[PDB]
Amino acid sequence: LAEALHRAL
Repeated sequence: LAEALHRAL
């Protein structure tokens, strides 16, 4: 999830 959020942002 941390990574998914990095990408999203």
